[PDB]
Amino acid sequence: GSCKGRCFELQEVGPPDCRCDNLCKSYSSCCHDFDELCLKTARGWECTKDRCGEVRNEENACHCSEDCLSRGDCCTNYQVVCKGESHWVDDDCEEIKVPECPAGFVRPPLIIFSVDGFRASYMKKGSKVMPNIEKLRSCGTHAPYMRPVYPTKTFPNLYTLATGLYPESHGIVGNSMYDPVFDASFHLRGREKFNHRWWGGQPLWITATKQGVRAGTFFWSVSIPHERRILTILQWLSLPDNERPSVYAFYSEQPDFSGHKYGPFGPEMTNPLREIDKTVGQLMDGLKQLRLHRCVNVIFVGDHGMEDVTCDRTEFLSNYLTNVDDITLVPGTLGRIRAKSYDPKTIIAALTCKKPDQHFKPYMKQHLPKRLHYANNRRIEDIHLLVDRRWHVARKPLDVYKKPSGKCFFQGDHGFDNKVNSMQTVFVGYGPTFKYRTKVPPFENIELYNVMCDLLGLKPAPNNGTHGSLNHLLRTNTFRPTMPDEVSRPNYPGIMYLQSEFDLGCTCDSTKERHLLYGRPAVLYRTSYDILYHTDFESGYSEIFLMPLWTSYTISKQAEVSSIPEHLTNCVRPDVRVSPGFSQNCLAYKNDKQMSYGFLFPPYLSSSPEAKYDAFLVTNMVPMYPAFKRVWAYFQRVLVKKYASERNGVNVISGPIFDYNYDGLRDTEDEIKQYVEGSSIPVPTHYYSIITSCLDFTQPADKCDGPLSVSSFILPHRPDNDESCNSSEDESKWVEELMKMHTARVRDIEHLTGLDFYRKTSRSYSEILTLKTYLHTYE
Ligand SMILES: *[C@@H]1O[C@H](CO)[C@@H](O[C@@H]2O[C@H](CO)[C@@H](O[C@@H]3O[C@H](CO[C@H]4O[C@H](CO[C@H]5O[C@H](CO)[C@@H](O)[C@H](O)[C@@H]5O)[C@@H](O)[C@H](O)[C@@H]4O)[C@@H](O)[C@H](O)[C@@H]3O)[C@H](O)[C@H]2NC(C)=O)[C@H](O)[C@H]1NC(C)=O
Ligand SMILES: CN(c1nc(-c2ccc(F)cc2)cs1)c1c(CCCNC(=O)c2ccc3[nH]c(=O)oc3c2)nc2ccc(C3CCN(S(C)(=O)=O)CC3)nn12
Ligand SMILES: [Ca+2]
Ligand SMILES: [Zn+2]
Ligand SMILES: [Zn+2]
Repeated sequence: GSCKGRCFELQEVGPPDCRCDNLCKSYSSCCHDFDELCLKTARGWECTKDRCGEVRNEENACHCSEDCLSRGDCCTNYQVVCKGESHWVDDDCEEIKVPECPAGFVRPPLIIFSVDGFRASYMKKGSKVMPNIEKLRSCGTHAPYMRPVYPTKTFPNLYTLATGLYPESHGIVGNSMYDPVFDASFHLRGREKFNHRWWGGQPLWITATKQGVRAGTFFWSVSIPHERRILTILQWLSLPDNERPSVYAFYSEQPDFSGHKYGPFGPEMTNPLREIDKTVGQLMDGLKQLRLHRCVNVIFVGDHGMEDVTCDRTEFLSNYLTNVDDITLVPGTLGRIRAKSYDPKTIIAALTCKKPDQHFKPYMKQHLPKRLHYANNRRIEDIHLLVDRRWHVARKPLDVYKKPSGKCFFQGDHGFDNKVNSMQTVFVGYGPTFKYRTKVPPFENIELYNVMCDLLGLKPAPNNGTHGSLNHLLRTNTFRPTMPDEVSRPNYPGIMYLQSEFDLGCTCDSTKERHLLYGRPAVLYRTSYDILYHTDFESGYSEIFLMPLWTSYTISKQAEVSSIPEHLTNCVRPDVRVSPGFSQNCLAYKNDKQMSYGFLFPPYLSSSPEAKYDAFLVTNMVPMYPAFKRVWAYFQRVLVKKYASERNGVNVISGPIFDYNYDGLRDTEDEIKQYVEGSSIPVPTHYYSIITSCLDFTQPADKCDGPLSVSSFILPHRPDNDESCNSSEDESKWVEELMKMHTARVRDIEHLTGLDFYRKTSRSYSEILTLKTYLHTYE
């Protein structure tokens, strides 16, 4: 068989027929004439003045004979060089107010141009280096940066872009992985990447296909040059409407490859950036030549950035563990440890706060910051090392390969925590469905799959994006988000019980408007809970979990911090609105030698000696380890008031999270694995707070007319502070840094609590969704 008239065919052939498709050279074979017919290289990829009107030679990679338009095989710059047309980049931008597409185009095509290792800061280079990219950016919709997923590696991020899912959900949790159910390893080298068993979720090309939208093959054999890929995309675009794809992908391994070699700031980086820009120019000139340049939506997107990393900055596990022969380490900009064929508790202890400058931190995966969403997959090893930016971790010195000079082969790497600035990457949308010359706030790459679906008129598969949160990127929104329905209505108990009906072993001697600024959270699961009002705070008290799901209070800029009278030490009061049978009891805490308790509304911030008594109600009490109380006390005593001063008032919503199975979702009763001893009082795995104020800080938090400003955290409820290497010191030296490490989105808290916040504002729901997906990152 021949490839004549079949080069890079889209439709599937059977095993027996010889292949002519994008991947036929990858661990496979093509028709014998595939190279001759489909991989022409003669005379390169650019028309020159001397080639214009050349006699046609069928060996040429592309053609500059005048028949090339009718044959569909011009070089992308043919009309520029030979017919006096301008390069696309030399045309001033004009708003694409409507798609300018041929008849038979049911929708604008989507072309996804992904670049590997493209730091957000490279856009600083400007038209000097990247004129085509600069035009897309300045004339289209762009963000200052896009946040990748952790780990900030290629395959996890590419497949996240494709599926809208966290790595833990789509299954590509690294560039290297071991799956203990397969008992098999995944690597980038070799053929495992082609085995479908690794890839979960539903990538865009499958979503497209299943809904009758035709996809261009997203994948190319490594031997097929970039320029051939661009020409193929353009040729596919000229197919008749019954064969033409609506979505296309081009991927470049640059600037990542050069980034590793020369580091992100090396003078050698200019050249690769120029070459990427040339490739964009080829695509745009090609589209213009097809008159599709005001028809197609283009996304220019990176998977991650690039950090300065040299092998002199390597931590070795063998400086911490005497026996390293019994462990397998996935090394580099992150660490994952498992047994080679060993005790995890011993390993963690041996790796914890051992050296003053220690450039990694060990974790059990369930204790990693929840914002990373990196635990709920069997391919993620229990033991994880978060590596400091600019560093590597390795097993022993001999695993590092140095030149004779001592210098290493690499000066850049990536993979670090996705909060790190050097890991941030790029997003640009250009075309009729994107806004014109519009800057949008930074966002997470998990959100893009929904956008790409909307651009193609596809119903997205279930994913971790928040559908509607990027509506502000698009001219026209086919999807309009709706606020979810409240599932459980609250009770509003009055005074129902006598003091004397309580045997809890405890001893002691406008609310809405000012404390719930954005409406009551909605409970989106089936349960029984009560709204409890007080002078200084409001709560939604769970009769199932015997504590608030949420506690809401406002602290003005002028609010005063007080201390507890000695007599109120150990004070807990029964709540006459809540049944003894649905209350905590103090005996459980007395008998649980490991467990103490804290309060969601702090007595410290009571508005009067009288009101302070409300804070000591059993319904405001939550189980807290002594170690964690050090964190919580400092947050409540010092930080809340600091934030109120700095932000001109703050509204605080705090509560427990239960995630014993570390899936990032609210546990049901049955999934709770720890209770206060001898009681039905469940122990939170985490405690959250959402801190809201006016974006315009000249306005107080309770009188805000415009956009809101939020910061949130999900603190691990740990019986120790081993995570914080300075925790032997005053809380002023370490608690706030701990909190910043555990920063979160409101959305993260919503998943973990089954609550919906901000249901009553003066803001559009679309805008609220962006607020909920916002992540305040620090350091
Ligand atoms: C991020 O977004 C994902 C996708 O929406 C969320 O994951 C889903 O979580 C729900 C609720 O827990 C799951 O729903 C259940 O689905 C049952 C149907 O079976 C389907 O399960 C397979 C599992 O998916 C893969 O992903 C996990 C990830 O760890 C792998 O371990 C698995 O091996 C799979 O490869 C599906 O692929 C398949 O279609 C099955 O039909 C149903 O019977 C239950 O009643 C329940 O509804 C759902 O399975 C999850 N889907 C995916 C793709 O993971 C995830 O919670 C979100 N995370 C956060 C933090 O919000
Ligand atoms: C994952 N992947 C690709 N993804 C896209 C993509 C994703 C989203 C989107 F919106 C548009 C396109 C295109 S190709 C992919 C790749 C590319 C990897 C090449 N680069 C490297 O090897 C690389 C680069 C930099 C690195 N830095 C570093 O440390 O390591 C690096 C490596 N190659 C492949 C091969 C196979 C596949 C699978 C094929 C099967 N399908 S499925 C089951 O859906 O049919 C899944 C994907 N993807 N792939
Ligand atoms: Ca859970
Ligand atoms: Zn990459
Ligand atoms: Zn790389």
